[PDB]
Amino acid sequence: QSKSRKIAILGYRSVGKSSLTIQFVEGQFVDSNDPTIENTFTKLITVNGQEYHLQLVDTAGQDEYSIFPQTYSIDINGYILVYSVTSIKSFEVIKVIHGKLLDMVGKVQIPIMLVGNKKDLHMERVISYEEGKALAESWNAAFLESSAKENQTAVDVFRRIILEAEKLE
Ligand SMILES: Nc1nc2c(ncn2[C@@H]2O[C@H](COP(=O)(O)OP(=O)(O)NP(=O)(O)O)[C@@H](O)[C@H]2O)c(=O)[nH]1
Ligand SMILES: [Mg+2]
Repeated sequence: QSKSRKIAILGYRSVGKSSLTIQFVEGQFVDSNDPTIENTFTKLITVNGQEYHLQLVDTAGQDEYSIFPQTYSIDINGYILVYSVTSIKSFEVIKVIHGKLLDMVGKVQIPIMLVGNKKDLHMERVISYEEGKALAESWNAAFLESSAKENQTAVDVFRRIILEAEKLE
C-alpha cells in the first residue's frame, strides 16, 4: 500500500531548495538552476516499511517582505524550511517565514523541519550547527544540516519530515 503526502520546501532565495529537492528526486547535483517559480515532483519513498507517494512542492525564494502564499498554508502535510549555513540573511529570513507560516495555519499542528544547507562549503560557513539546532529546538522542529552535493543528506531530510508527520497520528 501507498500513502499520499504533500510537502512544501520554503526559504530565502538561493539557499538550495531546488538543488536539495533535485538531489533527492533525481540523484544528481545541478551546478546552476533558474530561480524557481514553482515545481512539483511526485517521488516514491519508503519510510519505516511504509511506501509514500511524496508530492514535493519546490517554491520560489521569499524574503522578509514576502506575503506568505495562502496556497501553501492549506492541504500541506509537512514543511521543510531551508536556510544556507553560508548566509546570515537566509537565517534571519527563515525566522520570518516560520512566523508567517504559523500565523497562516492557525490552530492546526504541522510538522516542521529546519534544514541548514550548503554544509560542504566549509570556507563560506557563517552559521554554526549549534545556532541552527537551538532555533529548531525553540520551534519544537526537527533539525538537519545538508548538502545538495551529498545524496544521503538530501534523502535524510525527506525521510525525516515523513517520520515527523507520522508522529502526529
Ligand atoms: N556547494 C553547494 N552549492 C549549492 C548547494 N545547494 C545549492 N547550491 C548552489 O547554490 C545555487 C542556488 O541553488 P538553488 O537550488 O537554485 O537555490 P534555490 O533555493 O532553489 N533558489 P530560488 O529560491 O531562487 O528558487 C546554485 O548555484 C546551486 O548549485 C549545496 O548544498 N552546496
Ligand atoms: Mg529554486
